[PDB]
Amino acid sequence: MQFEKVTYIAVPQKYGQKKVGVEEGPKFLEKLGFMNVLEQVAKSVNKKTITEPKTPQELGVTNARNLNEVESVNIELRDTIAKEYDVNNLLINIGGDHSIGLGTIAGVVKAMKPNARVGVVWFDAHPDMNTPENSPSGNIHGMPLACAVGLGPQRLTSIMPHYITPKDIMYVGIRSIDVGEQFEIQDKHIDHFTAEDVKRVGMKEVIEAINKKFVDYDVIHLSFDIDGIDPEFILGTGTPVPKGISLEDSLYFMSEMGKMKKLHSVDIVEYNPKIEEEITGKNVLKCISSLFGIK
Amino acid sequence: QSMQFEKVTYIAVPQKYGQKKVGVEEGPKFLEKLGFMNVLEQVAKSVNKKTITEPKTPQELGVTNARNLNEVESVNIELRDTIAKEYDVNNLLINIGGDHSIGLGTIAGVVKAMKPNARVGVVWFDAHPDMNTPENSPSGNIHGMPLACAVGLGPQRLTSIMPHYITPKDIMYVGIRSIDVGEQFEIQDKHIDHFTAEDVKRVGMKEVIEAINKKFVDYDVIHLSFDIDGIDPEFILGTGTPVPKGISLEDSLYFMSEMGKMKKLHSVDIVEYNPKIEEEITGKNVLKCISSLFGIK
Ligand SMILES: N=C(NO)NCCC[C@H](N)C(=O)O
Ligand SMILES: N=C(NO)NCCC[C@H](N)C(=O)O
Ligand SMILES: [Mn+2]
Ligand SMILES: [Mn+2]
Ligand SMILES: [Mn+2]
Ligand SMILES: [Mn+2]
Repeated sequence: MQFEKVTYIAVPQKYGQKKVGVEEGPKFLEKLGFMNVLEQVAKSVNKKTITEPKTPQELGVTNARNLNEVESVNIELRDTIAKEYDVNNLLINIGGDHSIGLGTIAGVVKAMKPNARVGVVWFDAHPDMNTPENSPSGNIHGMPLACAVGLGPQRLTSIMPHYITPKDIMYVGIRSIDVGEQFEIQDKHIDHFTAEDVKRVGMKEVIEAINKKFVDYDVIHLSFDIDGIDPEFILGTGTPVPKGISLEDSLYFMSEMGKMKKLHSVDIVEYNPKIEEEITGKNVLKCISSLFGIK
Repeated sequence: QSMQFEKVTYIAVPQKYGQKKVGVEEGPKFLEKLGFMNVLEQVAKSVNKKTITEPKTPQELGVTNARNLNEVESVNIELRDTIAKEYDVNNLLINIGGDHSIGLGTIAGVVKAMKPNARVGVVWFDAHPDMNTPENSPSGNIHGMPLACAVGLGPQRLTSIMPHYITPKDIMYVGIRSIDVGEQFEIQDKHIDHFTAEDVKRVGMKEVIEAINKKFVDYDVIHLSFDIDGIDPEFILGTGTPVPKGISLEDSLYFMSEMGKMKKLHSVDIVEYNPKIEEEITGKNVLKCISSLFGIK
């Protein structure tokens, strides 16, 4: 039950937010042995590197910071995924900030027929459903799921071949929610477990709910923001939020997601090794290992 | 910088069975730890990595003329066949070892990838000629035999890995300085082209490169097999058989830079890094050599 190949896309993207270092996520996971983890799962790894923009960061007040760089990266990412996505193998995107989630989901959508049903599990402290009109920061990493459902600037929403819908989303771990996001979650009845919910009901129930929700879907895509995890375990990340998912629960979650036959693509985002390298990187590699059944 | 390809093929070859020390099978893993993939990122947006199966059997540590023959055979066959599929005259293939017994598989693979009438040139950068046979080997370690096997001198199970043999006229040695009785015989009897490390010091690496360019004009492709113990032990400590009075790091970097400019070079082996002997100084100097090959300083 081993794969013929893993497609590994490194996405050195920082322009969805303001802190330097998140673009070196892939390079530092490699340093800590990511390729050796992939070696236990496939003899062939096809690595792709998305071009890193090199322009000066826009660090002032704006409603949509460094839109050119988020657009260019997400388009390249979408088109690379569209070509490499394969229901018999595994695709792993390593970020980079969570603005790349627009590109990853667009790419899965592009790879499938127009009538396909694509499910998204979004493991995160944040719903990432703000727009430039309500964003508290102007940081596009807080907007990708809004763009994916068609709420956002044209330059970004048009990256989607067509929109997913709020019924396609399952949140896991959310706990830092803005006014506009609370409105969307309640108004559109978006399925979710907050971190408190997880603590109360257990991760076994979360997995059962995911299995039931996506039973009639064609594929599932997992987008795993490491800041979903409690900051005791994950320090090297730009927006840590207390009272997160335990590492034990996160490993179980990844292990169970990895057994889902409809899952063929996973994003691992928001590792900033310049904030903290070793404890964080090693816990990230545990999560990835657990996804693959290693540990 | 300098070198851009559509793709690099990277084959990790975790082979220790050509010799007796543990750790040389972890060469690839430790070069990755030190940033090998980031080096490849400067050269291509696509890297196709393959990993050759690591055997897990006990090392054969008694008296024999050809130690762990099953494990060297198995790895070299898989290596040959993987290279045969991925070898490409418009891109680059890099095999990271692992001990030098893998040089039989790498050369066989280049030969298999080409037409049966192709002329394949080999530059062998090494302290050792690696042209012993089981009958004259002082150790029974197959890492000292691959070039003998490639020219058809060796046990059938290894020589038959070659689709056809290369000949001693196809070889250029650089850096050789530790030579056994049987290797000295082959070098002088077959007039094998070489520069010893002392030769290099006397004539300069510029002359070595010119001789390589001139020799391989008649050939279709060149394959470089780079044993890090060619380099002086001041710079390369993490290796199983270090030999003093080696090629300077400066000359080795120049050598790699110039090899990388050769249009006929489409495949390179980097062998004999044993990080369990010494990890950091060695690994970082190995990555400099690889970087220089690609034009990065
Ligand atoms: N770490 C990222 N993605 O999960 N956080 C994004 C949202 C932070 C905050 N809600 C904002 O829009 O500024
Ligand atoms: N370091 C490796 N690859 O060059 N081999 C060295 C062999 C030493 C000696 N000639 C022997 O056959 O045992
Ligand atoms: Mn996120
Ligand atoms: Mn987040
Ligand atoms: Mn050698
Ligand atoms: Mn040697």
